[PDB]
Amino acid sequence: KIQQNTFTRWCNEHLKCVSKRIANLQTDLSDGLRLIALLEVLSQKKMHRKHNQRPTFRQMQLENVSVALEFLDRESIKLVSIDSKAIVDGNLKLILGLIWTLILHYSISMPQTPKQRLLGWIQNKLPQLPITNFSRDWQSGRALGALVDSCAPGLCPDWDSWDASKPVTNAREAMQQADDWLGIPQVITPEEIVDPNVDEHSVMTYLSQF
Repeated sequence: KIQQNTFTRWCNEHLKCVSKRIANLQTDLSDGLRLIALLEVLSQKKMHRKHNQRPTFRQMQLENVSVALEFLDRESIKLVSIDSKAIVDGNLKLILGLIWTLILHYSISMPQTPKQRLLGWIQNKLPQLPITNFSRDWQSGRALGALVDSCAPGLCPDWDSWDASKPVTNAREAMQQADDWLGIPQVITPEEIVDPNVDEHSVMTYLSQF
């Protein structure tokens, strides 16, 4: 559940700049309209072709999603196994992999591989810390404190003496500090990031905002 909530929150952050909001990622992207808004905001370009502004029936929703998927590879963004039907038809899995393809490109591989570049970026801000992964390391919440204090010393000066057993408290403080002072939106919540079962993708979507 966490990966969906996260990708959704992330999406919504970019759709704020156009006054649009996803509630349910399974349905809200199917007429192509919000997908196309999200691409235009991310890419900061406009679409290559005209699209249907009022996709009342299915064929227009397929034309819409196809405008979008032409743009994606007109931008040389490699796409993996996604087709117009996948989205129009509310296929939650290939919809989640679409969003991920976009997060990897625009959020991580745009500002060696992405996972590694981002991992390298973090090891550089935190050289005293043995960061190797995007799930266990962050569970104490203390590496968030260190990362947020690294970005702006004194935001979480005491991260090192933080109680490892109180993860949500640690991560909630580190993440509300980054929010208020670094403008880093909390696309993954504290409770979700320190969850024992969170995926590396959700965590990267968050930390990539640094």
